Amino acid sequence: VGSLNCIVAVSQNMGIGKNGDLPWPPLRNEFRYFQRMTTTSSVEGKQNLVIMGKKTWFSIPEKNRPLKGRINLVLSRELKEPPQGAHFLSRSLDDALKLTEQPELANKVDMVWIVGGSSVYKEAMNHPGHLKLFVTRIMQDFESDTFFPEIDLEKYKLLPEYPGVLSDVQEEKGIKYKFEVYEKND
Ligand SMILES: NC(=O)C1=CN([C@@H]2O[C@H](COP(=O)(O)OP(=O)(O)OC[C@H]3O[C@@H](n4cnc5c(N)ncnc54)[C@H](OP(=O)(O)O)[C@@H]3O)[C@@H](O)[C@H]2O)C=CC1
Ligand SMILES: [C]C1=NC([N])=NC([N])=C1[C]C1234B567B89%10B%11%12%13B85%14B%1158B%12%11%15B%139%12B%1061B%12%112C5%153B%14874
Repeated sequence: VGSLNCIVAVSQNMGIGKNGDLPWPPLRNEFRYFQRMTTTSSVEGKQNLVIMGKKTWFSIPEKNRPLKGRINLVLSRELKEPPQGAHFLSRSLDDALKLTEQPELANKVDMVWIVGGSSVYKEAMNHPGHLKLFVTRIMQDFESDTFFPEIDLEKYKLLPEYPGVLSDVQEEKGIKYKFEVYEKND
């Protein structure tokens, strides 16, 4: 796999989770952005792959698992088989990426999207090669118990814009946020 993508929503104090859920109230269009970005592929015959940790998997409501229209892969060192509803299980990101090139998935996967949590982001962000980070900056502090790792600006560049991503400040339920895209190349 020649490139990876991460996607996250983060508060001002770098929080991504609290008590197994989001630190802020649910933001519908922010969620719809996550859905659009991770689901959309114009390559006929293929789907995108979402990779996530075990806690992130169980944070998704049962009725919404697996994430529709995407191949769902869960990372765990302890499970022997995927959690019920998930399509695949791997012990590591690198193992996950090798799996996509074996016969079952060979001709089936377009984009790869890392969707959390902290440890999966940390690993992905240090993976060699081209990687983009789609980061929604929630422009307030929220009490959090799970945090997004620091973005290394020696490696990552804030892109000034990105096709299909809105540039202006957004607001839903009185909460301001903005969509950012970062990239590294080595
Ligand atoms: N705001 C946002 O964008 C997002 C928020 N969230 C929030 O974050 C929280 C969940 O995230 P977090 O607590 O960080 O947990 P994770 O989703 O990363 O799950 C942790 C578990 O996943 C497995 N795992 C994680 N990383 C790896 C690794 N790279 N290799 C192999 N296995 C791995 C391990 O399972 P095992 O013990 O079985 O080995 C580990 O104990 C929730 O509050 C959720 O709501 C989650 C995603 C994004
Ligand atoms: C709100 C959000 N927004 C962005 N831009 N990126 C994310 N990674 C998330 C966090 C999400 B959503 B969907 B489920 B649902 B649950 B699981 B899956 B995605 B993971 C958590 B919530």
